Amino acid sequence: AVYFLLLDLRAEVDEEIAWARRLGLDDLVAALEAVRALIEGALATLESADFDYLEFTQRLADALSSLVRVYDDLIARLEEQPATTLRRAYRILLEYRRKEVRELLEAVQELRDVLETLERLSRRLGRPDFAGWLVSFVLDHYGELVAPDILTNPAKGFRALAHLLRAFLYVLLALKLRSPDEELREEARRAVAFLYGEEFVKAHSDEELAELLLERAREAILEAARYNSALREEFDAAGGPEGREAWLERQLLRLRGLVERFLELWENSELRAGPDGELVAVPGVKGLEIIKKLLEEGKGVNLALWTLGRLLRALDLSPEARAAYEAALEALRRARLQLQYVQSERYEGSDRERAEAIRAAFETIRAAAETIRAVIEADTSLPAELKAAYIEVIYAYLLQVAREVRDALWRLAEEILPEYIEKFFKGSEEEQRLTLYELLRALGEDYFFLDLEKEGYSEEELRELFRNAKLEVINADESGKIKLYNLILDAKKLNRKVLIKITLTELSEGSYIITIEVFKSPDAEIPEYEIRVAAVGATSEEILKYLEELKEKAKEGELIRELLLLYVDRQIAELEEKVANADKIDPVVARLAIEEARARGEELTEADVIEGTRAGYQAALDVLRRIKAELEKEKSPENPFYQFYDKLTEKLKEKGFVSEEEAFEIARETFGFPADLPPLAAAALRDFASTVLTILEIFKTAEDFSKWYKENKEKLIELAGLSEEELDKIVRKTLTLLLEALARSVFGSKLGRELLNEALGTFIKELLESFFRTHYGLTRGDAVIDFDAKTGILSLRFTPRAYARIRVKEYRDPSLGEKFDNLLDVLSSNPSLKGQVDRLRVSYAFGTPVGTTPALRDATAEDLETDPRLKRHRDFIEEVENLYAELLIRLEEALKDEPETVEILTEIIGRHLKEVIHDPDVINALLDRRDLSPEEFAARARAVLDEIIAEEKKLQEKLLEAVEDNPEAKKIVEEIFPKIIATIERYREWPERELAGLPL
Repeated sequence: AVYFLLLDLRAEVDEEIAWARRLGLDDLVAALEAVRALIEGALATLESADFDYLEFTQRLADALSSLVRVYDDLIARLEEQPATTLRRAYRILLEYRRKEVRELLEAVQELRDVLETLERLSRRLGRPDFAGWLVSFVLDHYGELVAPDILTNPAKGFRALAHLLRAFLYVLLALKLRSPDEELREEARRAVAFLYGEEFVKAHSDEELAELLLERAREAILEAARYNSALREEFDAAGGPEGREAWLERQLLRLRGLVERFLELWENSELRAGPDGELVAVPGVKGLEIIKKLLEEGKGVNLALWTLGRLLRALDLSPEARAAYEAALEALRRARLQLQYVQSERYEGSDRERAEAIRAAFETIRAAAETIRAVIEADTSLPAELKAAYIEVIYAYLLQVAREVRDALWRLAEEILPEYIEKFFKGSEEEQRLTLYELLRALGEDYFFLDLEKEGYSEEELRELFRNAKLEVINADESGKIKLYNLILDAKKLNRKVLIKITLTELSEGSYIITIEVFKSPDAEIPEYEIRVAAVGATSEEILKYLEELKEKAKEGELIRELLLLYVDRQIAELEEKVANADKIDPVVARLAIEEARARGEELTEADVIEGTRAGYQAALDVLRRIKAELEKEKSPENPFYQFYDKLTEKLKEKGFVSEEEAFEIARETFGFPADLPPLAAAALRDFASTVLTILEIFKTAEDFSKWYKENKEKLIELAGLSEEELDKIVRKTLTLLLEALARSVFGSKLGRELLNEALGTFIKELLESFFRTHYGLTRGDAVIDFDAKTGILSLRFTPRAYARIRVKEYRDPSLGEKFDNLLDVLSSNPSLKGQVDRLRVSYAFGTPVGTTPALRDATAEDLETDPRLKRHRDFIEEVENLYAELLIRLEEALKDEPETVEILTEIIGRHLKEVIHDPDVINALLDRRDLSPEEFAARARAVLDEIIAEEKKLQEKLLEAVEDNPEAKKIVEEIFPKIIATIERYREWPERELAGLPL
């Protein structure tokens, strides 16, 4: 985000102020405090009720420019006046920091230029607010792509955003040129004339202009792919000019669809007179419907907040009401940022405080939303339909916030539950109902509460309704291990009943397993609401025994049968719901289908396409119902499903890894389906096979984890630096996630795979973080772990100071490296962690992300011992790093009287290592050689090595000038640096003929 970037800038300014105070420069603390004030002003303008993109970028650019000027003044004061060793070391560090800040400022200025161009273009056309809507739409549809870069490397994110905005504008103009409407063509012609001049537009036809603008869009998309990490990885994953052209065509098609949707949204908005007479645009019914559909899918928060702000600025109200609404919007934005803060890793409080803060933030958001709702309802200047659309948008936003809060509270359920568990086992019937109500409130079933509150039910009415509900307890067995409680909640106005089932499996005294299931109706078998499973106060051994018992019980095929029946019933209900809306076909979707059908050169009416789609849907529904009827049949040796399941189990036992395609082929062969089936039936069969495979893999993973943990508990305790409680807690979290995945697999294979990968990644991440924090004493923020659940990719980062300190400690004692290798081997002994462990091994060995280098994507931990070139590169890096570690230790010994000086030297050398050697360009040049002649590759490698030598010489000159006063430091530098130069030259001067590895 931008909040964390501004926080980091403010922290850097504070450190700068402290260092300035230390050295005695009291004449620049005023300028540094002014810079801090500017940064605080930017932080405040994020959270305001009149947030503007151009103004915010201008403020950020001004703050960065002021910081650069202050760095210039500090450096000038440092050289021009007499100085000592500490001052010159701080001088070099200041130069590095100023370089970084200047690069970030250049990126921000580029983004500001793009926004200014859009602003001027919108202003000339006479239709203001165009830039705001365009930027909000682009942000909504590309935040998930841009935000990670801003988190890691802000300049790349800013440049990618600018290029994507340019591409969006060009595609929009190209589409507007070819519109049949004359006014739209005239407006697009005016825009093109403004962009390129009267002469360029007066000598070209419309189709030529459209093609030129589409080519410009292609160039902008290519630039964005160049400057964006995810897009670059996707671009390199294709390979071949044909694949690249296909990728560009798909990108253009997606962008064209987005631009058509934006045009549909924009063409409905109309001008309404503002308080000062300025013409301001507010969306119609269809625009708000589009925004609500976006909000129901997890997007559209930017567009909704901008819509509310524009409604604020487009209404005439009394001063008190307008002030209240503005304050409500300010509080909404502030509490949103606070919630993102508390859910992050920067929070340092305990679990109870975290849950309390989450609840308080949600309460503030809800109160602000209620105030906005009351302000909207009080005004009577709008028709009923628009008001209803606005209230529905607010409802959707609050529902999304409620879902996030509920997920966080269910994550903290392990700490929330035990008090309510004891009270619920230690109470009477009325006390049981009170405990159930309070437990449901604490876990935040705010989605269901909001669904109740849609009709306007009050809190007191809800409390009375819950107090008058009917509760009955069922004893499954005489031993009383499993207890089932059924609760009925009825709605008088909606004429609906809600069923809640809670199962309490009492493993022992103080250990329980809770499964909370909510049904839309008691007569409906499919749970519309999710099924949640949590473990409270149960040790790892008890959970593992429970999992083994569950697998044994499901071996006979009952639980799997019920799960598959639930999944099939949900699929059938979804298909019926989709079919029932055949008369409500979206005109845009129908137009797209017609265009795609007619693009093949065949003049075919829509009737044939509709008939084909209906036949495909009918075939899919028929085969799904055939499968459902087959499942409901009694168990028999002649049942094909049992034979298919047995064959799949045997294949998993023997091989251990069967792809979804192979399972689908086996299912088709067993059922004998024709090869020329419609795509929908094949897709449904593939989904069924994927779900079965996912459940079988979950069971196999549980068994393997049980075995491996039972064998390596002691080794994990010894190596990870964990006590019994810590490792027990980690394993409890992993096994609870596994149980939740097994229970939620009925929603599809995607969710099950996501949750399984999340569990394994969390386990590995916690183990690694504990190992680093224990054996190196690093601060909690020095070593960070980034994990993506969607792709299952695990990374590693180190701050330059932490990296240099790690290298120094490892040089002082190799036992830390031996311990890390032993821990990685022990983790890799698990069959279910081998791939991630190998990828992490490669990433740690090279220090750069695997995605950035396509050559290392397929490399495993074994490949580092087979390819001579890879081992040569690794040895080069190891030798250089050892040389710098030796230099750092020698300089620390020679300057034992100045801890600050050695600290700053450590920072300098860490930054040098990060910037010069570990940049991905060198690795790409020296490893990636696809479709290049040998002479050009050799010349490029020699150029890179010469650049490295030049940078090393420059650093040598800087350091030698820095410590000219101290003799011992001079001798140490003169002894060490020529060794690095000679090593790099020897690596360069040695011919690469033998390292090529070409067979004779």
